[PDB]
Amino acid sequence: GPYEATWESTDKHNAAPEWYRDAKFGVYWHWGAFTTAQYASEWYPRNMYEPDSDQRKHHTETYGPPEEWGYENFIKGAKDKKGNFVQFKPVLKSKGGEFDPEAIIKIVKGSGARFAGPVAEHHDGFSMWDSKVNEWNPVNYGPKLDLVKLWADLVRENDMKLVIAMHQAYNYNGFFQWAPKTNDTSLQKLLGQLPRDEEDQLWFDKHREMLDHVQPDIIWNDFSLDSPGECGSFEGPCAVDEQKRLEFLAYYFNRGEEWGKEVVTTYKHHDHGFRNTSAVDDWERGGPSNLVRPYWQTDDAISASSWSYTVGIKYYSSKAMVHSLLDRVSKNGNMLLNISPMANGVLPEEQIKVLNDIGDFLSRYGEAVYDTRAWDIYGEGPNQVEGGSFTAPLQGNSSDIRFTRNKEDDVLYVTVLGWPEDNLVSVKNLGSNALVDLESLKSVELLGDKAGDYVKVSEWEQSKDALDITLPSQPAESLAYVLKLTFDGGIPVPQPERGAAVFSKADATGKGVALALGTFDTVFLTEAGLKPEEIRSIRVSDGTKATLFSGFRFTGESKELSAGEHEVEDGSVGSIVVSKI
Ligand SMILES: *[C@@H]1O[C@H](CO)[C@@H](O[C@@H]2O[C@H](CO)[C@@H](O[C@@H]3O[C@H](CO)[C@@H](O)[C@H](O[C@H]4O[C@H](CO)[C@@H](O)[C@H](O)[C@@H]4O[C@H]4O[C@H](CO)[C@@H](O)[C@H](O)[C@@H]4O[C@H]4O[C@H](CO)[C@@H](O)[C@H](O)[C@@H]4O)[C@@H]3O)[C@H](O)[C@H]2NC(C)=O)[C@H](O)[C@H]1NC(C)=O
Ligand SMILES: *[C@@H]1O[C@H](CO)[C@@H](O[C@@H]2O[C@H](CO)[C@@H](O[C@@H]3O[C@H](CO)[C@@H](O)[C@H](O[C@H]4O[C@H](CO)[C@@H](O)[C@H](O)[C@@H]4O[C@H]4O[C@H](CO)[C@@H](O)[C@H](O)[C@@H]4O[C@H]4O[C@H](CO)[C@@H](O)[C@H](O)[C@@H]4O)[C@@H]3O)[C@H](O)[C@H]2NC(C)=O)[C@H](O)[C@H]1NC(C)=O
Ligand SMILES: *[C@@H]1O[C@H](CO)[C@@H](O)[C@H](O)[C@H]1NC(C)=O
Ligand SMILES: *[C@@H]1O[C@H](CO)[C@@H](O)[C@H](O)[C@H]1NC(C)=O
Ligand code: NA
Repeated sequence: GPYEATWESTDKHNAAPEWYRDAKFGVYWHWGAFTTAQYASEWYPRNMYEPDSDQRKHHTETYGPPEEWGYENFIKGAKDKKGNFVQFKPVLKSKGGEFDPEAIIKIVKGSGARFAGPVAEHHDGFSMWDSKVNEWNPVNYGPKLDLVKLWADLVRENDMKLVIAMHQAYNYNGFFQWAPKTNDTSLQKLLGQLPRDEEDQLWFDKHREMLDHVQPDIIWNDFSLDSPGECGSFEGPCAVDEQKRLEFLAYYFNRGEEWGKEVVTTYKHHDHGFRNTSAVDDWERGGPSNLVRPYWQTDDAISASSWSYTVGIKYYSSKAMVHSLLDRVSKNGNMLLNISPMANGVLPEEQIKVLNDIGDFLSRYGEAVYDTRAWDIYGEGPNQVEGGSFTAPLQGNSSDIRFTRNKEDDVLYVTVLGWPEDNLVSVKNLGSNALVDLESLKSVELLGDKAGDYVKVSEWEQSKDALDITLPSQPAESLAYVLKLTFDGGIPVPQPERGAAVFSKADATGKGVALALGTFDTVFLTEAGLKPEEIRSIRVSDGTKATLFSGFRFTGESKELSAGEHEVEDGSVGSIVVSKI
């Protein structure tokens, strides 16, 4: 294909294709030999060896000292201290067992997921497809099933895009740092003890083999691609060889061309291993506090404590999952949710209930989520996420709004995260302090009990503070409620209380983009709908200043502008910093 293994070549790949931006919600699952112990977390293979750890204590009490009863015994099978045979060995329901992958995929489809798939290989050295490059796989050992192909075929049967998650970099960058050294070269491959050049080649070879095997639409990657400092006390670069990373990107993007598919690869947003030119940034167990461009995603888990099933595990509420989805989508991201089957392949009913509830929401209110795009302001209200990876899911109430809009940019969806007891929704960013003219607001509708049904909202007034909307009769109960505001000729450009707005015409009219406090480079402004060379005026809010830069990303000649309206020379702006005074 046309891609070469260089940054410059692979940069030209379209990172986030339109189907992926339309999709919004996906589901994957950490299920593998690391689940076998059903203890602590998916890091059990690492921590069972850790000096003085609870996991080591548990392991020693249950199986044996890890120096004798090593991690590989979960894959190959061994008796525990009470004589019970232990092995990762799911058995299909069609064979009399408890593993029903078809039922799990139907549950996932029912949740509203538009992409789905397995962790194909975590940090633990176990490839879960029929692998020639890695003998540590579930066709050779355990269930004698190509689990990744089974999942992939079922995802395609059920008309979802296929995501495959790969975490095989940390395998040799410290995950197994406390495992005994071995001279068994097969066992070295499991435990990440091969020579580093061989491990770097194996990282690529695993990707190549997997992606030719199941042709994924998205390849999700974990950290240690190039994340120095993130691999704890292990002495190493916490990285994959740069050449092998580039070979992966070129190989996958070339296969995408060959297959006639727009493919996606993701990586952890703090990791430096790929570039946000051609790969999508993934925020782990969290997401930004602000609207971020370019398009990004969250991957979060149904449990706070683990990605993989453990005995006694507790789960987030449906409310937290739906409100968090709305938050990410409003901020220009997708949300990929991890679920956690037990070692025997059963999906616990508490998890099924969460997925069912998400699906009830999306099947009713999907118009406000699927196929939408972020507005320029993501939302309003007192309940907000902290921002960053490893932060708490959102749980909001009737005081909170999240915005989305249609592709035609003349419908604004106002999603309220609870039913207002006062029967009032006040939208601050559509009030007159926001300098919003509502002459073009043609209709306000409440989305009803099933998709495509609307209840007319007849009473509203625009105050200084807000567009004050009086609600019709409460529809069937739901985790959030959606107002649909339809405009003649496009949604108005709001003036943030603190922030700015930029325009394509010289007099603060025309195409516009509202900006919060923050830093907005050429990529941001372009994706928001206004190439910076087309900016011809800016309105800076009270208590705010804006600094215009000629450069792409806060370099070059700069000019500071205080509160008020200002004309801007065509082709003079590349990026903008909006700051509180
Ligand atoms: C005190 O404060 C000062 C000022 O803030 C601190 O200085 C900063 O220190 C940084 C860390 O040393 C330094 O960043 C480095 O800059 C060099 C030159 O620009 C850059 O090459 C470095 O990037 C490499 O290393 C990082 C890990 O730090 C990797 O994440 C990265 O991928 C790069 O790895 C490549 O080079 C390595 C050799 O250095 C190879 O081992 C590695 O395999 C990889 O090689 C591949 O890629 C190459 C291209 O990247 C390619 O040529 C090669 O063939 C392979 O394909 C890193 O960014 C800052 O520049 C520096 N800042 C200033 C202003 O001086 C200082 O740390 C503070 N002190 C303390 C104690 O904290
Ligand atoms: C996609 O990946 C790419 C590639 O990795 C990412 O690009 C990187 O983006 C970085 C963040 O923008 C950028 O760093 C910036 O580079 C400029 C140019 O060297 C530098 O001036 C920036 O430093 C300022 O900003 C940082 C915060 O980002 C501050 O910590 C720092 O003290 C500097 O602050 C000053 O400027 C800011 C404006 O940027 C002000 O907000 C701040 O208050 C302060 O203002 C004073 O100085 C101003 C003059 O500079 C003046 O106007 C003002 O009045 C004050 O006197 C920062 O280091 C990287 O260069 C860039 N890398 C590449 C290779 O392009 C990109 O972010 C990724 N995209 C996403 C979405 O993550
Ligand atoms: C592993 O091989 C090295 C190299 O021959 C040798 O020095 C070491 O003793 C071997 N390890 C064990 C446990 O015998
Ligand atoms: C919603 O949450 C906000 C912030 O905690 C709180 O001030 C408000 O009273 C809550 N609304 C209801 C109806 O509980
Ligand atoms: Na690109």
